[PDB]
Amino acid sequence: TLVTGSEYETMLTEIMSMGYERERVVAALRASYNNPHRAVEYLLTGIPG
Repeated sequence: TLVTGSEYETMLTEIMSMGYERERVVAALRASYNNPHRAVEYLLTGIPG
């Protein structure tokens, strides 16, 4: 499964609604390979390492 670009954008804006700035959410989605659960985990408690 490959999300579409519009699905990516709604995933990004949805996580941004928590209060996170756009660029940080973009980086977290890259770190998590577009898994929103890992991305939010990274935004809450840090990226791996």
